[PDB]
Amino acid sequence: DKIDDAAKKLSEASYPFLKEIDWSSDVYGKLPTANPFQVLKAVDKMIVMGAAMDSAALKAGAEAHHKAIGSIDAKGVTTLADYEAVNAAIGHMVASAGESKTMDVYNAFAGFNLGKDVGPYMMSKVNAADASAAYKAFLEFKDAVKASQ
Amino acid sequence: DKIDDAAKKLSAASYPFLKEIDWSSDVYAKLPTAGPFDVLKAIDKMIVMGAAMDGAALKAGAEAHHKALGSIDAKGVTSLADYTAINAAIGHMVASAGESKTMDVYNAFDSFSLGKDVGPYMMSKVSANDASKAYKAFLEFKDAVKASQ
Ligand SMILES: CC/C=C\C/C=C\C/C=C\C/C=C\CCCCC(=O)OC[C@H](CO[C@@H]1O[C@H](CO[C@H]2O[C@H](CO)[C@H](O)[C@H](O)[C@H]2O)[C@H](O)[C@H](O)[C@H]1O)OC(=O)CCCC/C=C\C/C=C\C/C=C\C/C=C\CC
Ligand SMILES: CC/C=C\C/C=C\C/C=C\C/C=C\CCCCC(=O)OC[C@H](CO[C@@H]1O[C@H](CO[C@H]2O[C@H](CO)[C@H](O)[C@H](O)[C@H]2O)[C@H](O)[C@H](O)[C@H]1O)OC(=O)CCCC/C=C\C/C=C\C/C=C\C/C=C\CC
Ligand code: CLA
Ligand code: CLA
Ligand SMILES: CC(=O)O[C@H]1CC(C)(C)C(=C=C/C(C)=C/C=C/C=C/C=C(C)/C=C2C=C(/C=C/[C@@]34O[C@]3(C)C[C@@H](O)CC4(C)C)C(=O)O/2)[C@](C)(O)C1
Ligand SMILES: CC(=O)O[C@H]1CC(C)(C)C(=C=C/C(C)=C/C=C/C=C/C=C(C)/C=C2C=C(/C=C/[C@@]34O[C@]3(C)C[C@@H](O)CC4(C)C)C(=O)O/2)[C@](C)(O)C1
Ligand SMILES: CC(=O)O[C@H]1CC(C)(C)C(=C=C/C(C)=C/C=C/C=C/C=C(C)/C=C2C=C(/C=C/[C@@]34O[C@]3(C)C[C@@H](O)CC4(C)C)C(=O)O/2)[C@](C)(O)C1
Ligand SMILES: CC(=O)O[C@H]1CC(C)(C)C(=C=C/C(C)=C/C=C/C=C/C=C(C)/C=C2C=C(/C=C/[C@@]34O[C@]3(C)C[C@@H](O)CC4(C)C)C(=O)O/2)[C@](C)(O)C1
Ligand SMILES: CC(=O)O[C@H]1CC(C)(C)C(=C=C/C(C)=C/C=C/C=C/C=C(C)/C=C2C=C(/C=C/[C@@]34O[C@]3(C)C[C@@H](O)CC4(C)C)C(=O)O/2)[C@](C)(O)C1
Ligand SMILES: CC(=O)O[C@H]1CC(C)(C)C(=C=C/C(C)=C/C=C/C=C/C=C(C)/C=C2C=C(/C=C/[C@@]34O[C@]3(C)C[C@@H](O)CC4(C)C)C(=O)O/2)[C@](C)(O)C1
Ligand SMILES: CC(=O)O[C@H]1CC(C)(C)C(=C=C/C(C)=C/C=C/C=C/C=C(C)/C=C2C=C(/C=C/[C@@]34O[C@]3(C)C[C@@H](O)CC4(C)C)C(=O)O/2)[C@](C)(O)C1
Ligand SMILES: CC(=O)O[C@H]1CC(C)(C)C(=C=C/C(C)=C/C=C/C=C/C=C(C)/C=C2C=C(/C=C/[C@@]34O[C@]3(C)C[C@@H](O)CC4(C)C)C(=O)O/2)[C@](C)(O)C1
Ligand SMILES: [Cl-]
Ligand SMILES: [K+]
Ligand SMILES: [K+]
Repeated sequence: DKIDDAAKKLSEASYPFLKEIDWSSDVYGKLPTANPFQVLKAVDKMIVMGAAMDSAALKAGAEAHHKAIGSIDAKGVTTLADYEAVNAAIGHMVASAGESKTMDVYNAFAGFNLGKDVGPYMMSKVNAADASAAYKAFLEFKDAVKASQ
Repeated sequence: DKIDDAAKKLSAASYPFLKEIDWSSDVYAKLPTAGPFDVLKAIDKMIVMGAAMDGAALKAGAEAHHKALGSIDAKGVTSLADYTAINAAIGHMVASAGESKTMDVYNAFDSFSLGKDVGPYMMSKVSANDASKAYKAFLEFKDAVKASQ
């Protein structure tokens, strides 16, 4: 469908970024700029969003990540093909959850002002142009998701 | 049902342990005794198990956690009523996933030999009596879950 088509485009444009991330780093376990109770507010919104998702879409998303784990290289990076299946599944998951519950997650993360520190720190460890191209691609992808909603 | 009743008992018996854990600690973000790709391999088993759960059971589990998040005290401990609903929902989730996929998660974590370091460390920060009461209650609870499969 159109989400599937958009997933192909998103995946191919954002794969360079995905390959550059250090998947072995322990940094992702903690958000140092927030206390745990602040992080839990965003976790709450993601739990609410997930509970709003179609079971069929969630199960497809789970299977796609299971396969993706199976195809990782020595650096932890799954294949483009399995990345595309992940993005297609997540697109269908987000579609089923609806806009308000998805925006509630953004809004909860906005309370961390990640653009000041975490965002630029993460970008500094990858190719900036590749990160920008992934974001441009995400902005197009989200339009197909919203069209489905 | 039988899982509901077993959850009421398990929750009351394990609430002392639950209250004693330091929910504000960052220690849970990392497992120091395994590489991240070894942890990912155990996460694979949990993804598979979650994909096997009935969709409505999983949904009920998420709604129970959302409610629990709204009742946490200053130390992060949810109310016993909400903990009980969590355990009843998780019990139905596990029952729907089945025994083999649940044991596959156990066996993955058994690879980490947690009883040699992590288990003792976690138990040292709480009351060992209450941790053991929680574990014995868990062994009774799992009998009702298995009986439902
Ligand atoms: C499985 C789910 C797990 C976690 C969910 C996490 C993240 C996804 C959820 C939400 C999105 C995240 C943040 C958005 C919120 C606020 C905006 C912001 O921040 O904005 C900052 C920045 C983006 O900046 C934006 O950047 C763009 C740049 O694009 C512009 O400029 C471009 C040029 O580059 C182009 O011209 C383009 O056309 C134009 O629009 C604009 O300037 C926007 O105005 C500006 O806001 O985002 C950033 O920093 C991105 C930082 C993301 C870091 C990742 C994770 C955070 C840490 C922990 C997660 C928490 C818990 C763990 C989970 C579970 C526990 C076990
Ligand atoms: C949402 C899900 C998230 C994470 C999943 C985590 C946990 C759930 C999954 C599996 C269960 C975990 C471990 C079990 C595996 C092997 C057994 C073991 O290890 O055994 C050791 C010990 C218990 O030992 C057992 O203890 C009992 C004690 O029983 C005796 O003593 C009792 C006294 O209470 C009774 O009298 C009883 O009758 C008597 O037999 C026996 O001695 C057994 O022989 C002995 O094996 O357990 C321990 O230490 C257990 C330590 C638990 C530590 C917690 C987490 C693990 C670490 C990281 C999480 C990873 C990733 C997070 C995910 C995502 C990131 C975003
Ligand atoms: C198996 C392990 C595993 C791992 C390591 C991850 C890791 C991640 N997941 Mg996935 N997830 C998994 C399993 C996993 N997930 C499973 C089993 C499910 C259920 C089926 C999901 C469902 C899920 C959802 C629904 C979402 C995630 C998202 C994310 C990312 C959140 C942080 C972020 O935005 O970074 C940066 C993101 C990436 C590196 C991913 C690829 C690039 C994207 C598409 C564009 C990035 C644009 C820009 C550069 C950064 C974002 C800024 C902007 C949003 C403000 C992170 C890379 C979230 C995400 O990516 O939000 C954007 C998200 O929405 N995951
Ligand atoms: C909102 C945030 C949040 C937080 C912080 C947690 C945190 C936890 N979850 Mg929950 N989870 C959540 C949301 C959350 N979850 C959501 C939204 C879902 C989906 C609906 C789940 C679904 C889920 C499942 C399916 C399971 C967990 C489990 C766990 C625990 C894993 C580590 C462990 O065993 O510690 C120790 C455990 C506790 C402190 C829990 C209470 C006491 C238990 C019942 C007995 C403990 C016995 C013994 C002392 C220790 C374990 C020994 C082992 C051999 C069994 C941990 C306490 C796992 C777990 O507890 O396995 C044992 C588990 O099986 N969670
Ligand atoms: C049981 C089970 O399996 O659950 C499964 C549940 C899911 C949801 C399916 C699942 C998943 C997805 C998950 C969790 C995604 C998580 C994404 C987290 C991203 C975190 C990021 C980017 C964190 C940081 C931290 C940073 C810190 C930077 C700094 O501190 C540094 C260094 C130095 C300081 O001086 C300055 C600083 C700038 C402050 C940073 O820059 O970024 C998974 C894994 O499958 C597990
Ligand atoms: C039942 C149960 O337990 O379910 C489990 C199910 C899972 C899946 C395993 C699970 C999980 C993970 C989940 C849900 C993750 C969710 C992630 C959500 C990410 C949301 C994002 C990125 C949203 C946005 C919104 C944006 C908006 C941007 C703009 O609008 C802004 C501001 C202004 C406009 O002018 C321009 C704009 C640019 C348009 C944006 O940029 O990004 C969990 C938690 O474990 C629960
Ligand atoms: C440790 C380790 O090795 O881990 C390995 C684990 C794996 C899994 C094997 C692996 C991998 C692959 C990974 C992580 C892929 C991640 C993909 C993430 C995709 C996320 C997507 C698409 C999210 C969204 C959010 C959306 C929101 C859209 C909206 O809100 C927006 C904006 C604005 C609203 O107005 C309308 C809206 C429509 C509501 C959307 O449309 O899409 C890897 C790389 O190998 C690493
Ligand atoms: C108990 C235990 O051990 O659990 C283990 C479990 C695991 C799964 C094995 C595990 C793990 C792995 C995990 C979660 C990995 C998650 C990775 C997430 C990476 C996120 C990245 C890169 C985020 C960003 C955001 C960026 C933003 C860039 C921009 O916004 C910037 C700045 C400015 C804009 O103008 C342009 C822009 C381009 C938009 C960027 O460039 O990058 C871990 C940690 O080992 C713990
Ligand atoms: C996007 C999103 O929201 O995803 C949601 C996805 C879910 C699944 C729904 C979700 C959830 C649940 C999760 C992840 C549960 C995770 C549990 C993790 C438990 C980890 C433990 C016990 C870790 C450790 C580490 C230890 C270290 C011990 C030692 O090093 C110490 C200190 C010092 C030395 O002495 C040596 C040592 C002894 C070795 C230890 O002793 O224990 C959540 C939160 O809702 C988020
Ligand atoms: C589709 C989708 O969205 O899925 C998502 C859904 C979620 C839920 C959000 C999600 C998640 C988290 C998941 C699945 C967590 C799973 C946890 C599993 C825990 C399992 C446990 C404790 C199992 C066991 C087994 C044991 C056995 C013990 C014994 O047998 C032993 C050895 C020997 C006998 O002589 C005695 C015995 C005492 C009998 C034990 O002691 O413990 C994920 C990953 O995000 C995917
Ligand atoms: C950071 C922070 O503040 O977080 C806050 C977040 C919250 C959510 C609000 C909060 C809370 C509450 C929490 C964490 C509750 C956690 C509960 C976990 C319960 C887990 C259960 C029941 C797991 C299982 C596994 C089972 C497996 C059973 C079997 O395998 C067994 C053995 C043997 C096989 O032969 C048969 C089998 C039958 C297959 C089972 O039967 O059950 C708190 C405390 O407030 C903290
Ligand atoms: C990006 C970011 O910031 O994400 C943040 C997201 C969150 C959600 C806010 C977050 C968090 C909170 C999390 C996951 C909390 C998880 C807590 C887990 C606690 C586990 C405990 C206590 C485990 C145990 C196991 C024990 C074992 C005991 C025994 O086996 C022992 C030894 C010996 C046997 O004979 C008897 C026994 C009795 C059986 C014990 O006694 O205790 C965090 C970390 O802030 C990160
Ligand atoms: Cl509400
Ligand atoms: K592709
Ligand atoms: K003690």
